[PDB]
Amino acid sequence: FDEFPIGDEQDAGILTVAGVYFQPVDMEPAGNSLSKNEADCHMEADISANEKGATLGYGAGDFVPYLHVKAYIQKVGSSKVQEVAFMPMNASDGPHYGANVKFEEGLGKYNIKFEIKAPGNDYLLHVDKETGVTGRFWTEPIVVEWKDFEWTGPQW
Amino acid sequence: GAAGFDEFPIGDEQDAGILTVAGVYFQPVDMEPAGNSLSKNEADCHMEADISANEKGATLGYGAGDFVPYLHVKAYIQKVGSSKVQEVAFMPMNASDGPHYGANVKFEEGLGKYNIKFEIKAPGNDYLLHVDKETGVTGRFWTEPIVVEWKDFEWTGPQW
Ligand SMILES: [Cu+2]
Ligand SMILES: [Cu+2]
Ligand SMILES: [Fe+3]
Ligand SMILES: [Fe+3]
Repeated sequence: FDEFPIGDEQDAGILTVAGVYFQPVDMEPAGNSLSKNEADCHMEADISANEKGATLGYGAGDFVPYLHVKAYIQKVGSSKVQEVAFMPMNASDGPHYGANVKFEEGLGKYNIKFEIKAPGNDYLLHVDKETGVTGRFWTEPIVVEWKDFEWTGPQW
Repeated sequence: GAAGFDEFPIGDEQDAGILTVAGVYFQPVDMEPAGNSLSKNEADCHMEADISANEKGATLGYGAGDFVPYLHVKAYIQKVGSSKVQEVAFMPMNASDGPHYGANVKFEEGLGKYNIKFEIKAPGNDYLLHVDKETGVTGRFWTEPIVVEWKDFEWTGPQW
């Protein structure tokens, strides 16, 4: 299927973060986000480990699961910020974090932020010298932003 | 195996549905956060489920050989000829060889021949699938827990 980039890929710490969008989708189970006909698009964070990910045990290019991802969407010039939790899921092209999204201020230019929290107590690290890793997860969320995304309506 | 330390197989690697399941064990480890399993000095070994997608995994969007996250894994440890069952919840975690499900384990029944079962529950509400025709997948998660069994695992103490 056809994917449209929100911006250029961005590296942040051990992560490579891409944002794309395309037509809204049907999810099973439904999750938190709007149903397909209630939404403008599907939005996704493709989050993989870059070369620095080996400090935490990740292979380069691998998906990084158990993160907590949400998008902050703000029309440029506006005070209102829309927040959308993303969920981990598979499409036909593989795992990603995503949600169906309705742009609540309609057509126009937006600032799009992906807030990426580390796993927390869900996920452990081996830290012994024999089997463990010396990298560590980040305390405050990684925030990746694209500044002048133009929502121009259904391009599909 | 792991390029940076010594893993020992529990038995043959098995296929079950879209999953390729391998069981290994090695010296007990330190985890951060500590999680629910025993501390390094109190345990016999670390026990790990290596769960990846086989070729059938593409029906769910997985790439072949990719780690399968968000599963709920627990181990049932039963000495052959005994009625007592030890149950060990695994947690997701990273070692130097990457993500896996594991726990430190102390074999409560001592050295001997054990039946080892890994029961693997699907993600449920923790992982979604696209099911529309344009972007979605054709397969669905299993509803009944997958069970991978090794009937003659010999625990003979540390191998390290
Ligand atoms: Cu999605
Ligand atoms: Cu482990
Ligand atoms: Fe995608
Ligand atoms: Fe391993």
